Amino acid sequence: ARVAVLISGTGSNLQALIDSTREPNSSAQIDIVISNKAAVAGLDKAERAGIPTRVINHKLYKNRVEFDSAIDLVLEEFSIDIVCLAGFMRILSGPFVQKWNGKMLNIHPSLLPSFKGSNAHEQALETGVTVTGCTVHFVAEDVDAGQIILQEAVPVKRGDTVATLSERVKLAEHKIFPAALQLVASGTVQLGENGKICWV
Ligand SMILES: Nc1nc2sc(CCCc3ccc(C(=O)N[C@@H](CCC(=O)O)C(=O)O)s3)cc2c(=O)[nH]1
Ligand SMILES: NCC(=O)N[C@@H]1O[C@H](COP(=O)([O-])[O-])[C@@H](O)[C@H]1O
Ligand code: NA
Repeated sequence: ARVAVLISGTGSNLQALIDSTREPNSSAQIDIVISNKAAVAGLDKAERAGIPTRVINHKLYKNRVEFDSAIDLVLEEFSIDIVCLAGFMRILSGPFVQKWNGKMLNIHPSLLPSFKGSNAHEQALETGVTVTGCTVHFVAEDVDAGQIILQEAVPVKRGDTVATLSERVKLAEHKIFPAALQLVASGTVQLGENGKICWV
């Protein structure tokens, strides 16, 4: 499966995905890396990897659909099969999500359905859980409520902050995201006709 990875920042999940898709048995190949922000470090991790990069600045675009349409165009150009949102911090338009229904994965740093949205760690700390984690799911139209592919639990330690909790969670992210991609690329997992997640 040809895979595109969209980023907005450091790219540690990108780097974990790169590492795993270079494995002999990997059913995925990363063919393009797209970032909506320039001079972000994921772009360099990808350039060091030999992977093409494109920056699509969501500012030059009047509306969202014109912006996503810009991305779609690149996906088509690279004959992409699977889209991986790895720290991509834009919300995708309905038609874009519908078009890539069943083919777009997202990594979120909570145990969904807990702590949706952009500050999951702050929410987890504010709430006082002693267990959090991360979730790889299919992107559906309503955010962080598509079909769940993998989750891993991560303990919250006394005195944790966003810095230390997110450090510990990212170690889980870098495991279940490559695994989730491999499940979907190998055809072992798919969105079923019934909309829930289908194992094979
Ligand atoms: N349809 C759809 N689009 C998706 S995109 C992502 C990737 C998950 C990332 C995010 C989660 C919440 C965010 C948010 O509230 N974002 C603001 C802030 C903008 C910024 O620049 O930080 C905004 O974009 O307006 S972003 C997942 C999903 C999804 O499940 N369904
Ligand atoms: N709502 C989505 C979200 O919060 N995404 C989060 O951004 C980070 C990106 O790190 P990286 O750029 O080093 O992969 C990850 O921790 C991921 O869970
Ligand atoms: Na998310």
